[PDB]
Amino acid sequence: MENFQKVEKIGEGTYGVVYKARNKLTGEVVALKKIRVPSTAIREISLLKELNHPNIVKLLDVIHTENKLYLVFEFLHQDLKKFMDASALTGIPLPLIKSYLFQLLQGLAFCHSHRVLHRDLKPQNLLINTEGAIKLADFGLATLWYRAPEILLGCKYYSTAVDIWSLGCIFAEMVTRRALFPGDSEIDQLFRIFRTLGTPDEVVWPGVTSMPDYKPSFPKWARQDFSKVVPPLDEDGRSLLSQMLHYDPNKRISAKAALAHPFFQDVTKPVPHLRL
Ligand SMILES: Brc1cnc2c(NCc3cncnc3)cc(-c3ccccc3)cn12
Repeated sequence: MENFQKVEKIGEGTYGVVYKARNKLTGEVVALKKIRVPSTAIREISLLKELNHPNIVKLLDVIHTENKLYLVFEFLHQDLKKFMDASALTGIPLPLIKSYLFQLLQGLAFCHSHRVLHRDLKPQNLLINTEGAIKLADFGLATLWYRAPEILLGCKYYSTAVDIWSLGCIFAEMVTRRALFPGDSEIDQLFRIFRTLGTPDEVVWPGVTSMPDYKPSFPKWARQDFSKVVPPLDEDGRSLLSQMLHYDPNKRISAKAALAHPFFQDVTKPVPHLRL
């Protein structure tokens, strides 16, 4: 760690704090995550080091010293949460929303093909640069707003589909400029989802009633139309969103399939206006 000069804290990760730092030697500016060691964690983290893709934040180095664990990542200047707040008056242009969604799906498709899940996607961990790129941060390391219903209902062996759900929630949020399901407790999160998408049943989600935390006593709400949920998103966008928000994880669209959706027929790569 003495090889690094901390510049400033850039947030509080799930395991440790993240700092912008300078490699006293190389001169490199990086993001340093201090975790906060199990041999299994060491080995697992080491494998993530080989998982390289344009839309995944590069894990540069893993430093286990003093029985301490630091993760050195490439540094990006802004995150999507800040960008969304900055764009709150006018909203992010549709072409940029589409480009970002497309890139994130490419990132997920890659991770998922390698059997790596994110599990905790949220705007704060989607990082952007001046070139119009967006990257997933914290993939494989593992607010309730983005949590998939199967996680809330106590499924222990959830799948890659949880990331598609989180990303669909983020897509909606970019479009409307409001969080889709801003729950403040696990039950409030679940019920917010039910109020909008309808209380799930065996018809739309076989096996739902046998899940660990399902209760027959859950209120039965009817489903709302997406036209009410994400105006003014066009029919291609609404159709994709609906697929990303399917209750049954086995029915939910995969990242790979989503990339082929008609919504992306006219995708481009615009450059955002960033104030750093
Ligand atoms: Br790896 C990594 C590489 N760059 C970031 C980064 N940069 C955005 C930023 C830059 N300067 C100041 N504030 C934010 C934020 C977070 C992060 C922050 C909070 C939670 C999760 C991830 C992780 N990062």
